[PDB]
Amino acid sequence: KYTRRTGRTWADDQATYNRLREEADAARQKLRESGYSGAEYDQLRQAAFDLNRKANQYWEQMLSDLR
Amino acid sequence: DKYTRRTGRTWADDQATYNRLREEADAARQKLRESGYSGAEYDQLRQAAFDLNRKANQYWEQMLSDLRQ
Amino acid sequence: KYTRRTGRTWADDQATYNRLREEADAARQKLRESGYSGAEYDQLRQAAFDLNRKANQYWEQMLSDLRQ
Amino acid sequence: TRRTGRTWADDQATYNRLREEADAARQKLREYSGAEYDQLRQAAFDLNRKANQYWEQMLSDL
Repeated sequence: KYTRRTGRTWADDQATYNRLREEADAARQKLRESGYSGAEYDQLRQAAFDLNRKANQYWEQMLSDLR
Repeated sequence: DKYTRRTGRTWADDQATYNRLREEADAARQKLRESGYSGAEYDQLRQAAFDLNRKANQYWEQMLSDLRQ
Repeated sequence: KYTRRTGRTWADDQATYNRLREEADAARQKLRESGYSGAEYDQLRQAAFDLNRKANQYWEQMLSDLRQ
Repeated sequence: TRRTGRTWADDQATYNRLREEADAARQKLREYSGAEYDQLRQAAFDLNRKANQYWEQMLSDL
């Protein structure tokens, strides 16, 4: 019954989650590298916060679409 | 180095902790998808999955916050 | 005489049996109103069966305990 | 529900009967001679088994 919401199956959505989760973790990983300016570092954190929110929201959307 | 200074924990250890929380949230959602429950019991399993995921998400976000400030 | 044999009054055992009977009946009813499926349906159904057996055996023990 | 044509409500009526008759049978032993008492016990056991089997068949038909 999950398939009804958008036409996609669970497996369709697992590929999106993987994608989104990987990009957020990659963005956080950047802040472990040395060399950036304070301004650059600030922006990278914001980007990591933004991308994690998207990935987490997608996970919670999948959970809620189960009923 | 800076992370361990700020938190008292190593990135490696916190990554392992987060991984355990991630897996437990994921296993709870998988149990819901597998569940023949309905009504209040489905709800409770669903709320449990939500709560565990939030615990895992908040840990990731604290780790991100602890990269400098 | 029932009290001499069992240590319990008939009235007390009737109330004990009534509780076991109601819980058995509530569980079967829960299965009927539930929209459960699969293993969770099988489990609730097994639970209802198990509680009924407990209520049924209590009734049968009270019957056995009526003597002379 | 489709298994005999009767509804749950039809079967509830039967269960009430069987349970009531078995309970009345057991109650007769709360009032006979030796083997006459044993007879009433065997009847009580027989009728309880019928009522229990009927409850379990209603559960299994759900």
